Amino acid sequence: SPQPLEQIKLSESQLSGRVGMIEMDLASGRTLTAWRADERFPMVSTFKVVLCGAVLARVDAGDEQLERKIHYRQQDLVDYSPVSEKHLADGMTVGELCAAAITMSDNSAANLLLATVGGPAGLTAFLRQIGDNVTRLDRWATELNEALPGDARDTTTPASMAATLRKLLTSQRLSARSQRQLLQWMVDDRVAGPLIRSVLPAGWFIADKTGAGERGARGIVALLGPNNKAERIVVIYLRDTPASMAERNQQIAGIGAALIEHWQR
Ligand SMILES: OC[C@H]1O[C@H](O[C@H]2[C@H](O)[C@@H](O)[C@H](OCCCCCCC3CCCCC3)O[C@@H]2CO)[C@H](O)[C@@H](O)[C@@H]1O
Ligand SMILES: *C(=O)/C=C/N[C@@H](C(=O)O)C(C)(C)S(=O)O
Repeated sequence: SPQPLEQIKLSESQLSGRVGMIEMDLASGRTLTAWRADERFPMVSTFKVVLCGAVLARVDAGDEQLERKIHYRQQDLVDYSPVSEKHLADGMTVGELCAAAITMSDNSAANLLLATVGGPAGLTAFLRQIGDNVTRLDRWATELNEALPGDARDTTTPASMAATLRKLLTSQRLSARSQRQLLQWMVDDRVAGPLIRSVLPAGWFIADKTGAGERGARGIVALLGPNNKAERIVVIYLRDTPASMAERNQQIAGIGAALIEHWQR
């Protein structure tokens, strides 16, 4: 594989769409690679990680408990609720909702959690509170994946998302236990995690949250590193490409391969 930056360019050429990418040291925030890092991209399902960071902040403040059981109705359910559709009778704890939202990308679980933090506006306010003046959530799960060209709703930038994830995972804005919980949920992703491990060389650590939307929108926020360590945060978004999901996945994997083959930078 070619150098990271060259592979990223090759990916845009082949997809006919824009790619946004940031590679950052998790411990220090050192930016290694940046491509269209200040450009907007639909967050799609990657917003679920930031959502649970806001939830954990509420738990830390004593305004929420991961144990608290939330009971909901069938009418509350939206498209793709693999886990939540199974608990109409017994409900789900806030913590379970976050696990389902992040590890299974359960949309109703995400909406239920979104309500607890004040909806899209409330989550955006939380982002503003931790210093992210760019990322914005405007709509609820399902609608936020529309990805209309030139539409600023429900977007982030690679640089903003990377910095925000770093703040949630390591800045001690969240308690030690909460930081550990947010990390574990990403480590436990069932949608892409197992697959990514099956193609990663031995020794490489992976934690992640993926997303997809209209007009080719695709995204992944991840922690990656050799020696089984979460050394770097890697955020990649794709937008406005007519490519098949398979090829968009292949291109993202290709950028990953370039990182792996040329890690020491
Ligand atoms: O020299 C380094 C490595 O080169 C190859 O590894 C390949 C691997 O066989 C292939 O499956 C993967 O594809 C990339 C799979 C990446 C999956 C997604 C990664 C995510 C993580 C962070 C966010 C975006 C992408 O590339 C590597 C590097 O060439 C060899 O097979 C391996 O034995 C060797 O140790
Ligand atoms: C998160 O990225 C979810 C993506 N797609 C879903 C959505 O809420 O828009 C569906 C329902 C379209 S499906 O899960 O892809």
